[PDB]
Amino acid sequence: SANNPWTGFQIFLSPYYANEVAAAAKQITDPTLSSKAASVANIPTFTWLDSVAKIPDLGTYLASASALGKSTGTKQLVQIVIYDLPDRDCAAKASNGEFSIANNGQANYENYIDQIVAQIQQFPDVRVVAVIEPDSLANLVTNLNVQKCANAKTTYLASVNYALTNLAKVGVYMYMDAGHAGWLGWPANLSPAAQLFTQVWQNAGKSPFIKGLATNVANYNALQAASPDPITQGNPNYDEIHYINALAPLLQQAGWDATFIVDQGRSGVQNIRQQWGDWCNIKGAGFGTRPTTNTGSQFIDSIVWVKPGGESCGTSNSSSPRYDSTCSLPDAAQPAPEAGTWFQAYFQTLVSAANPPL
Ligand SMILES: *[C@@H]1O[C@H](CO)[C@@H](O[C@@H]2O[C@H](CO)[C@@H](O)[C@H](O)[C@H]2NC(C)=O)[C@H](O)[C@H]1NC(C)=O
Repeated sequence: SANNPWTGFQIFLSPYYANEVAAAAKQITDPTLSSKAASVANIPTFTWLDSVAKIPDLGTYLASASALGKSTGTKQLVQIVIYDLPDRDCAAKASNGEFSIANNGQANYENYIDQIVAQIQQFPDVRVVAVIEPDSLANLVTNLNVQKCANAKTTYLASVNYALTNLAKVGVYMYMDAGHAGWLGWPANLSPAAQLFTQVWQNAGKSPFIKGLATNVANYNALQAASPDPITQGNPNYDEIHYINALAPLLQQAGWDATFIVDQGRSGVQNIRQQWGDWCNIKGAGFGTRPTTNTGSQFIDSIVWVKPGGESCGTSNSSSPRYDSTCSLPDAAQPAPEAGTWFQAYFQTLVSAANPPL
């Protein structure tokens, strides 16, 4: 559209990912591979606010971005993921979300949003782009027979509403998570998906700050595949461009000229999955297309790196309180540490298998 949130801005680079990557590169013994790894700290990623404990970090990033913009004569942009719904990840075998619907989950989540708004309010010279709640609304399309998801439906809808409505008041550009081509891109899922996302957009007042949708977050799909991944059989929308090309007109018909961002951070290697639903620490993944607004699609504002490659998706240790058995599948890299903690061997392969090369 006319207003691409990224145009004319310099993206603030995550210091947390930068620190993880710096510590990782010096453990990589091959000196040319190590230097390639270190340059990954120069590639913009999204910062995940997956708990209230991450909110002070947001404050420091906004303040640092503000000072960097003044130091360099630029306008800075901070990239965040809103990821703390009560009863988070309702269809998963395990979730790490700190809030529960049974224990004031909605009110606690609204306080989490309020604390994020109170930080953003203080730095109006910094632009913020937020991905809204991966692995949430997409469950309300296809997973309503999971009892945890059926029970969470009204809370997901109310809490996402609260996030959209209140982040809009401080001017945050927002992309609702919308799964990926293998989830909502199935032709039969397109209309129910469009209906849900449009209703959410309406409930939040159709704010122009609700730009559209984020796809392939933390996943591995191609944006544009040379040949369909065997896991996609039965779905004519076998990559993200097919999915977005099919969904975007349905949103436009409802009055919402929605645009998209697409995670490609771990999309460099295709055809590495046994089944499309396999999502955890998929073995052999490589860093993919670097973030850019040169997307080739009228519908896509940016290719992005939302999931930071090298942070684990989940432990493969079946004795952990947080164990998700998806993370022990044959196509899952093992042994894997706890979700969010650094997974050095996985990072090294992301670097070695990067396509385009680093
Ligand atoms: C796999 O998970 C279990 C439990 O989460 C870990 O075993 C516990 O580890 C803690 C800290 O080392 C100890 O206090 C407990 O006594 C252990 N309980 C049992 C039954 O062993 C286990 O260490 C984890 N394995 C790995 C590689 O992380």
